[PDB]
Amino acid sequence: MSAMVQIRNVPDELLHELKARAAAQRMSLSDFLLARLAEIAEEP
Amino acid sequence: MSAMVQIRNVPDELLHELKARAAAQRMSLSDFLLARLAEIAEEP
Repeated sequence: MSAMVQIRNVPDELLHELKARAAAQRMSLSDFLLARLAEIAEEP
Repeated sequence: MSAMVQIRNVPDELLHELKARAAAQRMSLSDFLLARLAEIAEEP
């Protein structure tokens, strides 16, 4: 099973930087963030 | 100025791992993920 996760108080500048990084990898913001969080969780 | 981010279909296994990491650092999941998003955005 799975759930939608909401991150509050993301500053405008930060959100635009993340959207640019997602687009550079030719991904949705959600897909990009999911993949990075999965990489973070996989390392000690 | 601030914005909501939505991450869809975070698998339970991964969400449990993130919640544990946030709690270990005495942070809300949202504040922990805001810190990680800022690290992602910062790197070359």
